[PDB]
Amino acid sequence: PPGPPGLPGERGLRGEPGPPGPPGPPG
Amino acid sequence: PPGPPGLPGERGLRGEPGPPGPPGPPG
Amino acid sequence: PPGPPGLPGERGLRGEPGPPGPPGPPG
Repeated sequence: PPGPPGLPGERGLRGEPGPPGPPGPPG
Repeated sequence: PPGPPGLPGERGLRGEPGPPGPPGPPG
Repeated sequence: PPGPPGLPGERGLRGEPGPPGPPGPPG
């Protein structure tokens, strides 16, 4: 009989941090 | 003789979203 | 006998970039 399938792969790496936030309120 | 070699595993889950970015620049 | 186990699955895709950071300090 055929062999069993391999186990599912490991979960991917976490994504990169997001970009900088928008500028604060004008002076 | 032993049967056909098993299928490769399923691709892993997508990684988690990245962390929120750093605080934005001063106004 | 049963076939040998398939190879482990490929690691999942890297996660998406994180959201934008918090708004910056007031000017």
